[PDB]
Amino acid sequence: KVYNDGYDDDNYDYIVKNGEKWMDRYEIDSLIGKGSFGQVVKAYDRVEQEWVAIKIIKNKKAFLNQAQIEVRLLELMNKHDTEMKYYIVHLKRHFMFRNHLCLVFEMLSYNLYDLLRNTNFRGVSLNLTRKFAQQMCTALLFLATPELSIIHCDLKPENILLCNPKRSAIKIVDFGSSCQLGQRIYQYIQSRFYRSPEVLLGMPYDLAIDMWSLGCILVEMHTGEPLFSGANEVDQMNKIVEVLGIPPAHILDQAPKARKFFEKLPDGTWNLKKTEYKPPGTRKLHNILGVETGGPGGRRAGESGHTVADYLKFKDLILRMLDYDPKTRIQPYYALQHSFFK
Ligand SMILES: CC(=O)Nc1nc2ccc(Cl)cc2s1
Repeated sequence: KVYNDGYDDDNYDYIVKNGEKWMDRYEIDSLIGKGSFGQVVKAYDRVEQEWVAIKIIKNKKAFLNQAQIEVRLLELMNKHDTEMKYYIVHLKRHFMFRNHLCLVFEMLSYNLYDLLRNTNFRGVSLNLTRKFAQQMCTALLFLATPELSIIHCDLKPENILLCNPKRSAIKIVDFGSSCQLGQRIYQYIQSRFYRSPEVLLGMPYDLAIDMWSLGCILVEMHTGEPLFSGANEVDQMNKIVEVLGIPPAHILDQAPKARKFFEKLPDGTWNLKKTEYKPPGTRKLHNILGVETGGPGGRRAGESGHTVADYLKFKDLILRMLDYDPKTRIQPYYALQHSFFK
């Protein structure tokens, strides 16, 4: 019957009530978020006199331990910011309340998935996509800081939030799936639509998997639709191949899961296994983006900053983000120097 003296539910989530007042400080307004970790609530902090977002972790050793790993990375990041110029969500403090670890974040506005939805999945402009792209690239540069070397490991539109609904400043949230660069412990990582080829191929990975995810995200922000909407891993890889061609032989020769997707011919060349799909490399990004045809579905014809020349810069940057080879794939520092950002 009763769990944690009536405070927790079946899933070990704290049962939130509007109007409750924790620690004579936080006035709970409403539930704004939910996930495997627990819940997120909007609350007014009476001491600092501002709204905050409190992430209430479930009352279970597994989720507690995961969330203390998130706390450690956040404090490590926020210790190399202070001025907050690098677009990571800011952890203010944490405390235990009725056996739930609570992380107090600055309160943010809508996420980029909500934006897509608000466009009816037709996308936002190239100008706004540039602004998100610039900030995300600066965030990834920050994460690559040697003493950090953090992989967010689950970048996707819903994990990118606007600071303010009338402005274009963004913050990355949810470092619960994140770890630093080390020996490979985990293999089933990233969200499928944004999952890198190295990961699909069971290969070793580094910070470059975040850059792959970013390429995918940026095209989606402009088209309204995911670049690669795989219903499973095989379909995911096939959708990547349609656009980018068969992965290079030197990669696939080292891939433990090569044969999940491809097959080695007697001459050492690799083709797709049949299971539907356009031939490899024939769903070109140039055409997906509508470089010469007025953008996605022609919806940006005549709009300023949407000329052929503007689109070719965007296209060229994304292809450098979607490089098959993680060692050749563009890095944050050089991405910021791309002509797309002039
Ligand atoms: C949901 C909303 O309108 N604002 C939000 N703001 C935040 C800030 C931190 C975290 Cl982890 C989640 C959220 S959700």
